[PDB]
Amino acid sequence: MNYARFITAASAARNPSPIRTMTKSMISLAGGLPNPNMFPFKTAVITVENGKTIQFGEEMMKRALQYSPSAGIPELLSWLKQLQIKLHNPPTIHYPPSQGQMDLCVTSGSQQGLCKVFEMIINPGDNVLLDEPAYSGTLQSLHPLGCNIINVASDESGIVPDSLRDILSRWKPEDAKNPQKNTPKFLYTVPNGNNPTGNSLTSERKKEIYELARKYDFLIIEDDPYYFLQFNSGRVPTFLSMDVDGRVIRADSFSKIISSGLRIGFLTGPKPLIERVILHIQVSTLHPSTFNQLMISQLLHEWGEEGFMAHVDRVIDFYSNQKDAILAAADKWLTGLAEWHVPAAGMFLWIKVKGINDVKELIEGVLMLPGNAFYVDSSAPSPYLRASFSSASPEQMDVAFQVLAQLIKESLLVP
Amino acid sequence: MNYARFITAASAARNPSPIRTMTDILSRGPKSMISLAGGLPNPNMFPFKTAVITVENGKTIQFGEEMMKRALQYSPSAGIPELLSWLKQLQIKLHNPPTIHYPPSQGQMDLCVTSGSQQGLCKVFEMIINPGDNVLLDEPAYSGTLQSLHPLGCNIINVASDESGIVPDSLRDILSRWKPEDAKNPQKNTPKFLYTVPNGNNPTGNSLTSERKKEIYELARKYDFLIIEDDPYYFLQFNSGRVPTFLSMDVDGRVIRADSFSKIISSGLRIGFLTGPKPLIERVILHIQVSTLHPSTFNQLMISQLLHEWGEEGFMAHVDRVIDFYSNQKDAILAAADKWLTGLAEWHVPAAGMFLWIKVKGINDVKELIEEKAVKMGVLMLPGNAFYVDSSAPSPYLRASFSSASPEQMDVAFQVLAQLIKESLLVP
Ligand SMILES: Cc1ncc(COP(=O)(O)O)c(CNc2cc3cc(Oc4ccccc4)ccc3n3c(=O)[nH]nc23)c1O
Ligand SMILES: Cc1ncc(COP(=O)(O)O)c(CNc2cc3cc(Oc4ccccc4)ccc3n3c(=O)[nH]nc23)c1O
Repeated sequence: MNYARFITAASAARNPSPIRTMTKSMISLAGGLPNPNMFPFKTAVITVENGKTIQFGEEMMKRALQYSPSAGIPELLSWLKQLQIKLHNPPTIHYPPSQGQMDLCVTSGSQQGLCKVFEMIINPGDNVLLDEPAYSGTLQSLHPLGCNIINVASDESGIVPDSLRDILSRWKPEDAKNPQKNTPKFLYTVPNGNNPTGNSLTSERKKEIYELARKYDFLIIEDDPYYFLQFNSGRVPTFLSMDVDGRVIRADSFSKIISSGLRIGFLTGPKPLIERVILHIQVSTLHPSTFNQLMISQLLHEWGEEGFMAHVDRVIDFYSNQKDAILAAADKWLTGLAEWHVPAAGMFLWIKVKGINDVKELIEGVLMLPGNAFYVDSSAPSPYLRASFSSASPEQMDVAFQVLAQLIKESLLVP
Repeated sequence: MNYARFITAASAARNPSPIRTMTDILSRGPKSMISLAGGLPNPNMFPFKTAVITVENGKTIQFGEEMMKRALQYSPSAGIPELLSWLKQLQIKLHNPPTIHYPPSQGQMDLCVTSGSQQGLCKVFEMIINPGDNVLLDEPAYSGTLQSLHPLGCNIINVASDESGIVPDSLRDILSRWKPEDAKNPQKNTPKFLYTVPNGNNPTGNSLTSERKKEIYELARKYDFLIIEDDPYYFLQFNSGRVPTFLSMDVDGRVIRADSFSKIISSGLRIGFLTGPKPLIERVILHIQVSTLHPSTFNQLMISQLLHEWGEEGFMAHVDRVIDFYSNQKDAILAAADKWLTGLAEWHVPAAGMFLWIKVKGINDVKELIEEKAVKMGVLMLPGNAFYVDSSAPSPYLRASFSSASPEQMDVAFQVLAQLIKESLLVP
């Protein structure tokens, strides 16, 4: 892999900090670390689910309130590496560092990793592959970068490989080696329960997508926050699991399973590219909150893999009942007025109103919002709406979908 | 003031999220933010339930059932409302900026919480710099800013400095290469901004005077350039009565000020704040929204509750306690420097912060002496090379930190320094 074609001139330029470096009877007058005996917070005790207790003693608190490495605290990084191995067993583990060895870093949410990755790759006028409708957060990130977003057709089983084949045919495999031909830099995808569709990719489709990424030499950006929210029996193999070449950048998030407000996520990918990301982070946020990482690592030490897997299962059990409750309310009132696909993962139900052309007109909420937001051209009319089942009660859903049905009936009465 | 002549095309392009949010107030009792769409994860799934944090010189902080659910959930990009209002009021009592009641487009004073003051600085640099732009700075400077500016392909023009910081006549001599009218002509390429650490500059420990700041501001109007006031050691000034800040004298709305809690409350919590004109602060909030989304909700609530219970009085008492320690540390480092380094080096007394900047009298390059000979001997310090744009050039200076070493750790270490200096002077 020639990683040089995926790193910008600005990203390449980045150098490591001269004081990082530096970091047993040493006298340190090097590092400008503030004195922790001056910090006002002294000890902490956080209660868990249930009777379980996390404790930050005198010294643990001093560590928590102080600076820490850019990539994350060592104990968190080692625990996460082991999880990635048991879940995905990537081919890249023992590869030489320059050949794309598997590396990890803790980010201030999964959004930070995605952002630094997009900024490392995109030069104004570069072609990027994506599937509409997409997560508004990535569209909002890509827009200022002045790149060309080429939409790939999708259905109930996510990205359609033949659409990607048809698109890619505008270039020749040999063109990737020629810089001035301008072949796609990457393909971005949410493989499980895409925001806003709730649709998931299959094993066969992923295999086919990977085969095209080798052929036309482009990276795969696996944004998988709903990986631990798959409804059906046995999780689908990830792009990272089949990454023989070291062309996959995977983003994981604790936001849907542990806490969204703590701002803790992780990026997995080849060492050359992960390095560039750590060097940018080193000049932005310096590192993710020491306190917030120690909170998760102490919880993880208490739970272990079993305790963590048992917790994911309790979260899946909650979202599965919510999904069933939104589907029942949808069946009761929307039948004859709308069409929808059963969500494979996540927290969203994507509704297509049968008659109407623009649904933004109809709403004029709570759990619903219009399709417009999930497109590059948000000014175009959309008959779709996104309903969230993460918080509404089964009876809150019934009441709301009953209001939807009447509004739909009103618009259909007028020519 | 045309703010647009300073920003990049990418910065302008940024839009707010289509998914609308806000703090409740109309419901239950405890206010927390809600999403008007909305895909907020269920907080009844989060494993952390309640929290109790002890405070030395304050009441014990407590996060109950509902407060914890708020803390573990998403929050606004600019910061939690209670922290933003408290910080705005502090900026008013400390700096009383002229820009407070100005129209928003005229550079009205605005604030935002960042994930450390480094994040604010970063987003600000990225907002302004286009490859080939001229920027004003004083060497030696904070390595973090140099490491930030280097990939941006901008031309760093060094301004001469002394014990009283930036020398206004050097800045006058530099600026003379253009005419005041040139700022209005895009193709003339006049400086976009001047970056400065006004109190206890990293690595010098030198501080700017009131008279010098006034003179610097007068030049920024004349040649129309912003002032980036990176002030983390503002609350670590060793002499009686703090010097007025650039923000305090900002009649035009040309000042972007960065503040940090790292040296006074906690560095590991990653909480800082940016103060400046609403048009430029918006651009910064909009970039943050696509990077980290917002600063940790938990970490903000912790500071907000401490600051609120303390009051400004409580806060000031704590900064006075902090300053007291570093001042004693500064005296110890100066004594150890007097004892061993006299005859071998020269230094200025630090006005603020945690660093002592030593110039070795004889030697030209302090690098192998500090990275090889000194580590072998068990003493850690930094060579001057790191604090320059051209880090490959030899440096006779070294930076010593007095933030943690004991008075006897200082004595032992400076005794090792003297022997190493004496060794190099023996060889021609
Ligand atoms: C596919 C995908 N990739 C990456 C990320 C980033 O995840 P991290 O790992 O960084 O946490 C997400 C998070 N998604 C949403 C966040 C969200 C946040 C909100 O609150 C704020 C607060 C401040 C600024 C903006 C939004 C209000 C509504 C929100 N929302 C929604 O309605 N659908 N999906 C979301 C994602 O879905
Ligand atoms: C003038 C000025 N302006 C803004 C900021 C940013 O302040 P905030 O973003 O925290 O508000 C600073 C921070 N200074 C230092 C940080 C520092 C951090 C370290 O720990 C890490 C950890 C991870 C990555 C990099 C460094 C190890 C040594 C460090 N160090 C040193 O030795 N001198 N000054 C520092 C500053 O001096």
